[PDB]
Amino acid sequence: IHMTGPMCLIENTNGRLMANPEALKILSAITQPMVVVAIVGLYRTGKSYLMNKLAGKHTKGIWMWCVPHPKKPGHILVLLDTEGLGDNQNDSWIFALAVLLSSTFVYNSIGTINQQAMDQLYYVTELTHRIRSKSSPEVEDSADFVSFFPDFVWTLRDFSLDLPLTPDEYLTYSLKLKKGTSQKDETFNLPRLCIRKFFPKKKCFVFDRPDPEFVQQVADFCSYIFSNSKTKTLSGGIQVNGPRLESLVLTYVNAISSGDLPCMENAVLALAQIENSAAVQKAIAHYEQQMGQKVQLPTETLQELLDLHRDSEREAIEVFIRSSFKDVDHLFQKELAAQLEKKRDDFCKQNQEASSDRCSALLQVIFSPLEEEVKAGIYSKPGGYRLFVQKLQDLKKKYYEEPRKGIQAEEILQTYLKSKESMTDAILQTDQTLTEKEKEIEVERVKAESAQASAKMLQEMQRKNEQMMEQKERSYQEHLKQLTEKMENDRVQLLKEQERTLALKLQEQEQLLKEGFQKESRIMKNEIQDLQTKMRRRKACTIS
Ligand SMILES: *C/C=C(\C)CC/C=C(\C)CCC=C(C)C
Repeated sequence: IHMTGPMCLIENTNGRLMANPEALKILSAITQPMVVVAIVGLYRTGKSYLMNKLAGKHTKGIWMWCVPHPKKPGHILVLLDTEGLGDNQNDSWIFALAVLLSSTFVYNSIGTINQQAMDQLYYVTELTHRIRSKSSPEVEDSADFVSFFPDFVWTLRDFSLDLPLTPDEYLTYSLKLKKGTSQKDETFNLPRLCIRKFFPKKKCFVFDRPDPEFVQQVADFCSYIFSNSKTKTLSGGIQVNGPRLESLVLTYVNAISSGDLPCMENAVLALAQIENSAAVQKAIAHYEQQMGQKVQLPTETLQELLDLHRDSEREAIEVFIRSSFKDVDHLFQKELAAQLEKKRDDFCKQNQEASSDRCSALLQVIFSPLEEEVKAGIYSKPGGYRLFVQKLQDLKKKYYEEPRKGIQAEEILQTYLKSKESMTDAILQTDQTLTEKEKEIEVERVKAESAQASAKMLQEMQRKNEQMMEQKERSYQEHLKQLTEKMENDRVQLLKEQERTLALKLQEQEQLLKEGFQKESRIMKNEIQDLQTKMRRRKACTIS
């Protein structure tokens, strides 16, 4: 994707914030990961020039300009521009939204970092009231800000002043706090503490008055943005692309419209709702496909059908596990298991009925010649019983010899062989070539054969009774095995992010202590203690 000019992403019309549904349409189509650079500043600050230079070349709100990334292959550079800041009831909301949506946050101001510049940057002192970190109900929620806030860049335009001092050390010294307790001191320290604690990284660029040395001060700012601005990522390594950014815009803007707080965790869970249900359908579609191309529905045994389900079920779970995240209480995985169980019971009852048709059909083919040779009285005769017993067994052999009958072959036949039991005993009793005590022996031999066969059917209806419950356990163990490995990867990734956060907090805490601010160091030490406790957490399995 390569838009020629910026399009309004969020409009500030009527005191309302609305996401331009056209802008979301373009976002949904972008599949590549995104580096989101937000350029923020009061109106007529010169942001439009940085916006055009990063791209490679109204009415209030946030404007978006997505061009391909110049120095990262296969990535999209998303430029966000705040239009109309300081002209005012939604100004602070636009500042907050630019923090939530960007991976690098560029604040642009004119002149130097004095009292007027800090007063104009009053939005940072309201982020505690505009942004929420955690969804769930003694440290502040804003202590989590540093773990997902963007890098901070403060560009100073028309910086007519001599630094020896680097632009970065100028920022560092400017953010040093004042000692004292009067409120001009607390007013002085509040935006500086906010910048130092909420953003993981700080950078400063100074620009002369606009020129070939204004052009390569700009060119070095762009190259720093191109080399150092990271992919927009949500907690858990989720790389934000088009549809995922659209998810964020909608969640945050709808939360503001409702009078609620845009909450980073709520946005992640709302996005997980979308992709997890899509993961379930992708999992099912893979199951149906690998199954329809692997089962021919007179299965020889039941275990042949259960093994095809088991192997198809394993891959479907693999599909879902790969495409899912934040499956709180495993609701979507349990939903996938329910649908896979429903599919398994449908393949089974269609399996047995394809067998109860292949065999019931071949009874009318094999045994109806004999059935109507009995009709014409062909066996009603001296010696007719032995001729009948012999031909019935030849037919029974021809029945067992047919290729693939299924799991119903014995039940269908033994039901028919007893359908004609009295018809056979009539042939036996009227045969005049047989002893009447040899008639005795044969009535015993037949009812022993019937009782033996009628017991092995009940023995098989038990073996299949228990193959089903047995496979129900491997299914469960397969879900358990794959979820366990998924939950460990997520924990290892969450721990990697928390160690990074722990290092940034420890660095800022003792820096505060070194500068002599025991109160602020004490607060940060509690944030560290709260974070180290959280790092020891392990998510549980919802079994019942
Ligand atoms: C550690 C996780 C456990 C013990 C739960 C794993 C089970 C599911 C997820 C549910 C899927 C399995 C069935 C519905 C039988």
